[PDB]
Amino acid sequence: FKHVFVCVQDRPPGHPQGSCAQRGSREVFQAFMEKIQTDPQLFMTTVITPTGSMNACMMGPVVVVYPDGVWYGQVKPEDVDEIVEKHLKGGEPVERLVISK
Amino acid sequence: FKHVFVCVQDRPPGHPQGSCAQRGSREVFQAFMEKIQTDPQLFMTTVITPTGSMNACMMGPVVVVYPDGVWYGQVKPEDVDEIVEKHLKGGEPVERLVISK
Ligand code: FES
Ligand code: FES
Repeated sequence: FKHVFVCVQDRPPGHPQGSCAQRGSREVFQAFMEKIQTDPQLFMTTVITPTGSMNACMMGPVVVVYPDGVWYGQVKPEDVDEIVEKHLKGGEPVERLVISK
Repeated sequence: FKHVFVCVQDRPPGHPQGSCAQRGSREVFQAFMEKIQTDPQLFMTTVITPTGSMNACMMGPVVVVYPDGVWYGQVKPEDVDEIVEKHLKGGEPVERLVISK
């Protein structure tokens, strides 16, 4: 079982740190949601949850995988397949995107 | 380190499962936020994140603590102090409210 949290926080334009939504995270969330179901094996063992800010805004879009405790930053919609294949199914975090373990 | 996820999803009245917000969960979230920000030993080791639905809606308010993987249901604002003291500090989940580990 893995639980994926995607920050979908939006903020007004003046917020100095911006927001994950401004950096494309709603499309990241959408991508995870489309994979996890179009994909039987993901669907049965993975939950994808949208969140408010997880306070790492300038490194966004922020995606956290539990119980592993892997924090990703700068995630693009195009990166979701790699995260799904390598990490969620293959158990290997995508090192290039990790900001914290 | 503990990461507490509080569902704050709201739903229109017709939705059959209701929602955590309609069951009081915004007050649960606010209570966790006030506690962690005024407790010098939690403020540096705990994150409180508001979420959309985590698909356990009839058991709301739903609160999930990672990396432990403890799922709470039916959490009242008045229960937040017990979770903070016994679990977030003490390391013992509040058995009475657990719906999954
Ligand atoms: S806005 Fe996404 S981590 Fe703050
Ligand atoms: S509305 Fe909170 S778990 Fe679904």
